Amino acid sequence: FPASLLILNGKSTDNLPLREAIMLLREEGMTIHVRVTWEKGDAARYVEEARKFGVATVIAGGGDGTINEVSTALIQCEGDDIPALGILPLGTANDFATSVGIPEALDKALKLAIAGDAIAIDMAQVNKQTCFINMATGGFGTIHGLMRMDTLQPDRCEIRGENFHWQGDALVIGIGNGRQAGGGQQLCPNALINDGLLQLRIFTGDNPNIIEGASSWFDIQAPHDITFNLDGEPLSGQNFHIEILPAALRCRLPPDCPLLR
Repeated sequence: FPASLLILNGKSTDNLPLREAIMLLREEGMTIHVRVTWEKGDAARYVEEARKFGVATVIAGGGDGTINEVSTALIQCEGDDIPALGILPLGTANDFATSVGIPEALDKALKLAIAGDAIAIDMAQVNKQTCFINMATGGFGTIHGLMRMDTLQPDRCEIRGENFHWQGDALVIGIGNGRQAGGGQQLCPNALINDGLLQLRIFTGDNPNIIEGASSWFDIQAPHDITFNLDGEPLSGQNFHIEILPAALRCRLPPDCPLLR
């Protein structure tokens, strides 16, 4: 039986079913450590702790943000027995988990997350620092839950990647590892998380209105600040280098997964 440590996002705690689901399995003979996060940096600590135990999987119990905190710490482990990632959709939206088709049924999800066949997948990383496993969307702000932003105005940027170059004013920039952002509409409907490419969609104005591209990297510059929402995390600035970390971690994913080549 493979050991697991589950990292619960502080919000999604209270959930009698999950508690009872963890009991059932623990006595069926599975080790499932649990750890609850209170804030940024907690994820990494409990990942480190998972490594101590030599656990098989670390399971992100959360929405996209918790999945990133766990992933980012995963993909910055030194060494040899890095745990895989497993996912339990416990955010308020779970765009990433829905789109890889993590089971809605709570017990089956655990079952996948603990026993599933792990498969190497890509992470995206911004300015050799912040990471994201799903979607980056960018705007000139300061629309709605459409991307944690409120005033959206078109403004100059220049963007480049392998045999890709573009310059103009733009309203939204979606660079995806996955298909669907917050809410759950396809910004990059053909993304795969194992092709080693980011998908780029530039929304011009307010088909010539959308420019598209696919590259293992994109540089973005703008004279005024761009506001990127990276799987919930905000990042502002005039220079972004977004690069794929190909095959950076192993995820327990269901067999048919829609986002695998």
